[PDB]
Amino acid sequence: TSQVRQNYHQDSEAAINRQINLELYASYVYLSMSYYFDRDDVALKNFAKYFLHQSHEEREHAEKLMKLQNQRGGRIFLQDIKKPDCWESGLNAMECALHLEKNVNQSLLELHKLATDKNDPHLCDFIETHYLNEQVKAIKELGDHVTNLRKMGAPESGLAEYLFDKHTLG
Amino acid sequence: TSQVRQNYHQDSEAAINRQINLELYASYVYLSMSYYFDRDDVALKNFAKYFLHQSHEEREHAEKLMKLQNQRGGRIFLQDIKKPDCWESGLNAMECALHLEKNVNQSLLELHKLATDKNDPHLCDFIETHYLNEQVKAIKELGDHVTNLRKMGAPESGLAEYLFDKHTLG
Amino acid sequence: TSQVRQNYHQDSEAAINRQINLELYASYVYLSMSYYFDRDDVALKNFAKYFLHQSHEEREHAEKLMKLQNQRGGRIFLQDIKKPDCWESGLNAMECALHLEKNVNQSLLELHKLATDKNDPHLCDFIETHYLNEQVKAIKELGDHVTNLRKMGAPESGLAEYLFDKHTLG
Amino acid sequence: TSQVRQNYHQDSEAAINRQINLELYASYVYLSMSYYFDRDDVALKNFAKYFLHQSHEEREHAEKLMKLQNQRGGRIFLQDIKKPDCWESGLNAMECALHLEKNVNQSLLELHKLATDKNDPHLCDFIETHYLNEQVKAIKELGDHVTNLRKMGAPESGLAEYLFDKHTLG
Ligand SMILES: [Cl-]
Ligand SMILES: [Cl-]
Ligand SMILES: [Cl-]
Ligand SMILES: [Cl-]
Ligand SMILES: [Cl-]
Ligand SMILES: [Cl-]
Ligand SMILES: [Fe+3]
Ligand SMILES: [Fe+3]
Ligand SMILES: [Fe+3]
Ligand SMILES: [Fe+3]
Ligand SMILES: [Fe+3]
Ligand SMILES: [Fe+3]
Ligand SMILES: [Fe+3]
Ligand SMILES: [Fe+3]
Ligand SMILES: [Fe+3]
Ligand SMILES: [Fe+3]
Ligand SMILES: [Fe+3]
Ligand SMILES: [Fe+3]
Ligand SMILES: [Fe+3]
Ligand SMILES: [Fe+3]
Ligand SMILES: [Fe+3]
Ligand SMILES: [Fe+3]
Ligand SMILES: [Mg+2]
Ligand SMILES: [Mg+2]
Ligand SMILES: [Mg+2]
Ligand SMILES: [Mg+2]
Ligand SMILES: [Mg+2]
Ligand SMILES: [Mg+2]
Ligand SMILES: [Mg+2]
Ligand SMILES: [Mg+2]
Ligand SMILES: [Mg+2]
Repeated sequence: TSQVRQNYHQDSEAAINRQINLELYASYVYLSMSYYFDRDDVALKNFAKYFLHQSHEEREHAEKLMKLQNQRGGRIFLQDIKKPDCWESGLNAMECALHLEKNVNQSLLELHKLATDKNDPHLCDFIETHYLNEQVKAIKELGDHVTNLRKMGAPESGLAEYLFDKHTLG
Repeated sequence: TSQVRQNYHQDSEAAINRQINLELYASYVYLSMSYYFDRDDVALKNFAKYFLHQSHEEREHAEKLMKLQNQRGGRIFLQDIKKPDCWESGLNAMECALHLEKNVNQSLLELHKLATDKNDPHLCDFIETHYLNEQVKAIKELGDHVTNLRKMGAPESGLAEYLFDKHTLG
Repeated sequence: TSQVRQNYHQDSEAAINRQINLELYASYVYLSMSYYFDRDDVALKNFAKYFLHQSHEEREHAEKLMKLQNQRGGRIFLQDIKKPDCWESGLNAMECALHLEKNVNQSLLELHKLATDKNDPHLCDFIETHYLNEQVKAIKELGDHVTNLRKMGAPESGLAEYLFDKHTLG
Repeated sequence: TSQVRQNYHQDSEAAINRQINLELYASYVYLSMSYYFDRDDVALKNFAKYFLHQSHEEREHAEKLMKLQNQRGGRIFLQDIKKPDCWESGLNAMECALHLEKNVNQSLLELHKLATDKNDPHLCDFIETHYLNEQVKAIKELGDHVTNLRKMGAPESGLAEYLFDKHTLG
């Protein structure tokens, strides 16, 4: 048993390992989306920059969960990072990102339920302090972006996506 | 009844008084450990500095609980600060510190369970915000220190403890 | 056909996609190695920092190949990032890193042979300018590290790994 | 024979003279395009500035080849700079520029093949270091510009070209 382990259920340790994989998966999805906008036949540099920043943020989220695992005396178990499942347009990518962030949020809420069921207040506070509000903010931002693109006439209006790239993501 | 008291159970007030005593006790243990390393026949100045800093931190932890008691309308009840129970070597002191920090953590987790049972979210947040992660970080650090000292050959190798004092605690 | 594509063989495009996966795999291996040294029962913070830096560098190597694919009019095709195959000690991790960097180098040399066979001087120069010397430098550094750890008495001497962490990786 | 000439085939010298003429021709094409956008009946100042910058860059490319000829002991032989062959719109000019840059790239790749066939590694490195990636970058940029203008509704939308002038070329 780890000399540091205290009040850390094996189920919580396993759930943290699963969450690490999901954060890495999200980083990979955003990496894919970024380079789609870097294609010569899409060419929206600010969409590309936005999604690359989001990819790097997800890698940081994964590293912080890996640090947590070690802080609590758990053992990191890594699995394959699946390739992104399925970008068409700026609007479609924003919609896919909104769906991804809501999926990650659901996983974090399930993790919090488990921590609450196992009476682990440190883990509850960790999730609340570093992940829950970040998710709410990401989801709101992506919703705002989807709304604007739709109102502007995307995805049929290439002018809409061009101007959004310059004015909102620039 | 205090004019400020609201949602503060008498059991929580008593448990906060007990936690104040434990924090003061921990300060005293670290004070004892510090001056052991200041002895001419031990002479590890960075072990001494490290434990003195830890003593002062525990006094701050106690003062913040005393402030909380007053903030919530409870009344501070102080008890004797027992002398430290039982330092031999740098490794042994680090091991004793790890055991102490795990004991304090267990007390804080019991305090949190009580606050949760009495539906006191302010007290839950106080413990989570100012105490739980500090404990996890302290325990991880001490575990790291114990591991290094053991791998280096302590406590039989006086060279190990000398070099750890200079490179890790310096 | 991409409007920008010129002198870019389909085989070169496919080989670039394979190299992107390998760079991402190498990033994942180094990420795993980093957090192993962050464990409370290993506790070598500079080994952890060194391998994390190496992980981030490999992600940059992958992103530059993704940019190249788009620059030349190729299409990025991503595959799963396999979990690291198999850390025991600082020496063992350094030895595994040396083997990984030599494997990546071999892949880059095969990529260069293909570019040379397809008369693609831009791709040859890209590989030579951004990848070949970086690989030679990484391999030399890791060889130097392995040599020092072995001469110091690793992996049996925990003192050797402790001092290398402080003096070479610090 | 030049006192400095070494490993410099007469065919390579002649091919360098041809490349000097092409670079000067490209400078002239971009000069023509620039002043078209300066017309009162076109009036896109940033298209004009963009193409003038490109003209000056091509003159620098020619001067560097003239310096190379002298460095290697060859003799510069100049020919007439033909007037630009054939601007209608911002999109059409960008499309013509993309075609020109791909033509120049093809000439550079043929020059590299000759240098490789004559075992002239200095000339190969010169072309790779100062010309090949510059061409790939120019072609990608122009492709990106063409894509954006088309998606925005050019050349029928004068608003598209106006906004591209301000947001992308400004
Ligand atoms: Cl436990
Ligand atoms: Cl504006
Ligand atoms: Cl009350
Ligand atoms: Cl091609
Ligand atoms: Cl030393
Ligand atoms: Cl010669
Ligand atoms: Fe995000
Ligand atoms: Fe995340
Ligand atoms: Fe999607
Ligand atoms: Fe909290
Ligand atoms: Fe402390
Ligand atoms: Fe304390
Ligand atoms: Fe003790
Ligand atoms: Fe809270
Ligand atoms: Fe590296
Ligand atoms: Fe690499
Ligand atoms: Fe290995
Ligand atoms: Fe080269
Ligand atoms: Fe140019
Ligand atoms: Fe040129
Ligand atoms: Fe033309
Ligand atoms: Fe070269
Ligand atoms: Mg699959
Ligand atoms: Mg917060
Ligand atoms: Mg007594
Ligand atoms: Mg906190
Ligand atoms: Mg497998
Ligand atoms: Mg070559
Ligand atoms: Mg170089
Ligand atoms: Mg004529
Ligand atoms: Mg270069």
